[PDB]
Amino acid sequence: FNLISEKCDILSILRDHPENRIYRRKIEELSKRFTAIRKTKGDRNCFYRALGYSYLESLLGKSREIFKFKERVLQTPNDLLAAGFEEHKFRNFFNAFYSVVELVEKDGSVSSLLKVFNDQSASDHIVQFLRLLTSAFIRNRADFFRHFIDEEMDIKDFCTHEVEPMATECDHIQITALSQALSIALQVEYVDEMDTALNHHVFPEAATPSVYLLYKTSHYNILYA
Ligand SMILES: *CC(=O)NNC(=O)c1ccccc1Cl
Repeated sequence: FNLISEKCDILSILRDHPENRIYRRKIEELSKRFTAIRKTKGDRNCFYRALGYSYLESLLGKSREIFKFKERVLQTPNDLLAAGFEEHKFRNFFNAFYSVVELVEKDGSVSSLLKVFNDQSASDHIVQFLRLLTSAFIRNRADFFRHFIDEEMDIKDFCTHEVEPMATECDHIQITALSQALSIALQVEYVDEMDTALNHHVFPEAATPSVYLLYKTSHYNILYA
């Protein structure tokens, strides 16, 4: 369990910033709304790894929601091809993602899913798939991202340098794009060391979340409501 941990009580993360006044207050506040946490490895891939594990976990035993998600996943090669990715170069990563979706369906256990996301090879193939899909979705909707995010940004260079390569850190744009690309509703709780409110953002604005993430020190951990 070196990539995604066993479930721990929320207050078990006080030990990560001992005698830190503000961290202690915000973690105590968070413990009133959430029961448990899983920790992720800080290797630059933890947003993709955390979202992929937590969303698939949320599908276990839900036969309609699994069917709908599989239908969307089967179309994702078309998104990749429209953005200029070649099938022979994305094949291995798409096959790995489809495989773990089938595991959710056929096996249906937390323990089997956690074993795949802690297998360095399977887990990294899943992350690489999610990175290529994020890049495709941004590229195919370049005018949307320029209009609403940043009129001055270079979309092709940002995707080449800050989305596709393993171990590149995320910002707001990659979170919005992957949420939209897979229709995953997520809530991020923000914990910094400033004497401010514990606060959250929902992706997209409307939504009832499937996934809750804690963001704390360029890092994303998984929360349980
Ligand atoms: C989400 C993710 O992997 N964040 N990365 C880290 O936690 C990290 C990687 C390199 C140096 C420092 C840190 Cl915090």
